[PDB]
Amino acid sequence: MRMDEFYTKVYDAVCEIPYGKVSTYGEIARYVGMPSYARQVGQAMKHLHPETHVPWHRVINSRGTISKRDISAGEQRQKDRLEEEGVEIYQTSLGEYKLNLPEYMWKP
DNA sequence: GCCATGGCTAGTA
DNA sequence: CTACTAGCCATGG
Repeated sequence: MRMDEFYTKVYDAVCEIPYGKVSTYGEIARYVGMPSYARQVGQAMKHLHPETHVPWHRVINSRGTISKRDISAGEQRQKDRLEEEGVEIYQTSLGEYKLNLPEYMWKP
């Protein structure tokens, strides 16, 4: 399965997720049948054009945190796009962001 | 061939 | 609960 294919398959999927609900890199990685590949899922979400009509924000790590991203300081962007979804978000004095996973976790 | 680098994850302290 | 190691694997220099 050549890249671009995979790239599509993933996208088709993140359009599948419902408002408010969410998934992780781990999970989409296996959903499309390519489990060893979340790494390449962050990868796919990075490759997105910002004014995309895709729930790029509804995908976090398995720890149920927001990931770093660096070259988009406004990784923060991902948060508020989600409070615009009814999801309560906090942190630690580690000052990350976290959430009640098995609640909002997208169970298909 | 080499390395290093990511929006990762799971295991094990 | 954090904290660190190992694997993981595309992309680019």
